[PDB]
Amino acid sequence: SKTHVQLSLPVLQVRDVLVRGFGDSVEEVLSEARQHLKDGTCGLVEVEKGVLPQLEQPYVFIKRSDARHGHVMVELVAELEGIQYGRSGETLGVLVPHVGEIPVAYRKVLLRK
Repeated sequence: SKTHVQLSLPVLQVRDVLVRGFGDSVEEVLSEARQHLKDGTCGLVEVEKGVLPQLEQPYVFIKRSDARHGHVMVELVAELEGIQYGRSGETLGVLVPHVGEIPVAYRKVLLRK
């Protein structure tokens, strides 16, 4: 019922990811990402060169939403064909479904719902 929720997200290496995106439209990927976040079945891939071309568009990014418990404040921004829906701060990673892959870290976030 809150505007923000504390979550700990598993950080996945891109080559381990089994389900490489959330859906087929900007609205769908945002909707599905929010549902997986709520259900604790959302992973995070940190963006490096070569990562994004190995995932499926539209992308869902988590981006830093301000500057000021390790739960960095973030919001969701989708991208399709180089157009972004939402404007925010720096990217912490790209969200993907988590289906039991072994992570390399956990990232604590305070997610704006």
